[PDB]
Amino acid sequence: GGLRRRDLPADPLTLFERWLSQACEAKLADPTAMVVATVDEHGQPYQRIVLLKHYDEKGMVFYTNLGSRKAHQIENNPRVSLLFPWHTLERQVMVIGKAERLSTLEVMKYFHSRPRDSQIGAWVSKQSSRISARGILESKFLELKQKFQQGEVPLPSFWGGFRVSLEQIEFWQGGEHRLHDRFLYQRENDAWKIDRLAP
Amino acid sequence: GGLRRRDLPADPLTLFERWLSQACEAKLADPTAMVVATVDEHGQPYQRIVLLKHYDEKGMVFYTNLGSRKAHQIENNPRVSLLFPWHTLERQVMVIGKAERLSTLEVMKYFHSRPRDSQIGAWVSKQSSRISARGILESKFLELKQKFQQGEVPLPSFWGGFRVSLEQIEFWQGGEHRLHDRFLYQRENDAWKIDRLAP
Ligand SMILES: Cc1cc2nc3c(=O)[nH]c(=O)nc-3n(C[C@H](O)[C@H](O)[C@H](O)COP(=O)(O)O)c2cc1C
Ligand SMILES: Cc1cc2nc3c(=O)[nH]c(=O)nc-3n(C[C@H](O)[C@H](O)[C@H](O)COP(=O)(O)O)c2cc1C
Repeated sequence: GGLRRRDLPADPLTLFERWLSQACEAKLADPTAMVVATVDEHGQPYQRIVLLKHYDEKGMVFYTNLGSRKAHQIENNPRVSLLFPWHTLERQVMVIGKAERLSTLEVMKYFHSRPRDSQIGAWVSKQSSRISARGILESKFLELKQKFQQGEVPLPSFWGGFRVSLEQIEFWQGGEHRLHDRFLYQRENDAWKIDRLAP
Repeated sequence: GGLRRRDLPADPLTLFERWLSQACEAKLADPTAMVVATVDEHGQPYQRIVLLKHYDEKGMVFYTNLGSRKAHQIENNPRVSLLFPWHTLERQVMVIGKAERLSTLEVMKYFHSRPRDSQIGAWVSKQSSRISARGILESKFLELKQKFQQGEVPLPSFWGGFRVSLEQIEFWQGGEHRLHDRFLYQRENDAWKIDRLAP
């Protein structure tokens, strides 16, 4: 039935929650997978996929290695863009905001709530650095996989997370006659301003 | 069998061609769909999906409306990133380069080789501008769909294309034990330098 303004919820997260729910129901691979774009010191954008782990009015959260390229880029420029590649369902959601670091209390909590093999793998790689061979990863994994025995596997000091604020949330949905529906929610004065955008 | 350096082709496009071919064979929705990231005058990155239409050593090509936000952003900062969200196949390909405008000869050629209903739709929308109602699109479409009769449908002066140069091409492929394989090809002195990156 297309996407009409009169049917839009006041809070964009209500629409996002609905769409995310429908993506899970349609069994898309990694429905929480989103492409995060950051920008380096030279004005060059970079992209990579990460998984959305939690979200609310304060923003969308993902975890990563603090020595990674995306982390170094965010430290120099906190402005990021997030895009949910849901084109298989003829949809896209894009979020614009600032990335802020999570506290260790938050990171520890989430970290110890995930499968133990994932807790162990977080220790393995010096994410994004050049390495001379795959073997380096394999050896370290074997070492950690035994040195820990997985007693409770501690939080690496280089593991962290970012919360991206919700400054703008844009929805795209395939439309009849290829006349696609686009709505931009823009945070303005403690409220959301909504505008339809030409496709 | 994982991705080992000894098996990598000298030209990254050889690997890309192979992966793209396998994505089509696996019937992924829009295998040519890629997320293009651009940056505005304030250092804010923006993203949206577009379709890869052609590619060779000079770069990857997509078409769009010249009055769109991505076009305005490229005019101020030609640095872009392209990402193929092929995670359903446990893969990602990211391309870093500069976007350059295509000539009208090239644009006309491609434009007149695509279905006539798509040629007509290109005229409809003032892409990315705020519009007060969906009806604006519908009325214009009806008008154009009859004013043209589709005789041969002319090229809109505001329709164009960009070719993104190949400065860096990065491949990501899911690995055993979640130890993913990443290879970065970087254009250096008329050649490609290849490095494995930690996951
Ligand atoms: C489906 C999927 C989910 C991923 N999730 C994460 C994640 O949540 N955090 C992370 O650090 N990397 C994740 N990655 C790997 C990133 O895409 C990227 O390879 C890595 O974070 C290093 O990026 P960087 O070098 O730009 O910093 C994921 C990859 C795929 C394909
Ligand atoms: C699968 C898919 C393919 C698309 N292909 C194109 C394209 O090739 N060119 C284009 O201008 N927009 C395309 N779009 C629409 C863009 O994502 C975006 O809505 C539009 O270009 C305006 O972006 P901008 O406002 O950032 O400039 C596509 C959307 C989807 C979901």
